[PDB]
Amino acid sequence: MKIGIGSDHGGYNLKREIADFLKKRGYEVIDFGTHGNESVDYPDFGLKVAEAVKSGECDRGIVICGTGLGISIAANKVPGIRAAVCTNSYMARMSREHNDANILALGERVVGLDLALDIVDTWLKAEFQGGRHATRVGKIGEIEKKYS
Amino acid sequence: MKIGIGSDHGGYNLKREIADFLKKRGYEVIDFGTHGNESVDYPDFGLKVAEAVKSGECDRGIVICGTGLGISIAANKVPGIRAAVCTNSYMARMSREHNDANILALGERVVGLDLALDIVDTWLKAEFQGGRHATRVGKIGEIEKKYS
Ligand SMILES: O=C[C@H](O)[C@H](O)[C@H](O)COP(=O)(O)O
Ligand SMILES: O=C[C@H](O)[C@H](O)[C@H](O)COP(=O)(O)O
Repeated sequence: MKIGIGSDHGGYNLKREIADFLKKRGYEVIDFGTHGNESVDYPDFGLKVAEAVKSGECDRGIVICGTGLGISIAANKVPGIRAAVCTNSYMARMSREHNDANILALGERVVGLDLALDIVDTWLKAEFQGGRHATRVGKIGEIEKKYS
Repeated sequence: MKIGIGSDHGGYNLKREIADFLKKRGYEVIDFGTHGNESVDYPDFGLKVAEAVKSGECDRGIVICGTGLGISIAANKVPGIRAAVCTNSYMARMSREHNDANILALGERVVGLDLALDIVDTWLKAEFQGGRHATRVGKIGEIEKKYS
């Protein structure tokens, strides 16, 4: 599958590691930037990844900033996007199983590298469980329709 | 300040503990439910808290589900809402300082009680730092205006 990835300067180094991780595993990676350590604004890169996932240009996306919070909040503003900030593999599994998340958000200043690779591996392998969880994802779509 | 609180059945027991906690500290708490352990849909309660914060009926809100993820994704679909799933006090502090979060999301199946009270104590005390962080919050507002 095609994984879009994006970060601010706060998640740039962890993004470099995950892009490498994913390519080694034979995923196609689209890197939406940022492309160095200079200060940039996490909403710009959250948006590029979220719109790539929404357009079907990427199948899913991973967004990284210092904590994961800002970039995931920004990505969740896009209708049809469910971005999950995960700090352990349990949350990552559940974000796929229950929330059908199509963006994984991570925080480079919170999770160390090997932990974050473990979360990514879990998230990429977990599967949506449907049922009552589809009903709940629909109700998330209803909120989007209300404020649309 | 007036704190709105809400959960599904997955965050109901932790909600009870936090409501008690906040009252002992002299916060006015508005409990949006749910009001027992029967299975319910986290988007309904994320929405109620988010709309209370948005109307000014509550100053800030706390939403709880099994992981915090579904309920905070739902809350983040409301314009003007910035809901932060935090699993430690550092993320809670940053969600205020940097993201000016007006909703704290927690996961009852992820954080134990005393940890979760520590995160809430931190979040309620932390202050927005403005500056470049206000510029970035504005860009989240721009995504909202785009998809409005
Ligand atoms: O959620 C926002 C992210 O954590 C950022 O990477 C962080 O706010 C940027 O902080 P600073 O401007 O001090 O690098
Ligand atoms: O993010 C969704 C929350 O984790 C819920 O509390 C959880 O999905 C509900 O799971 P179940 O229906 O098995 O109680």
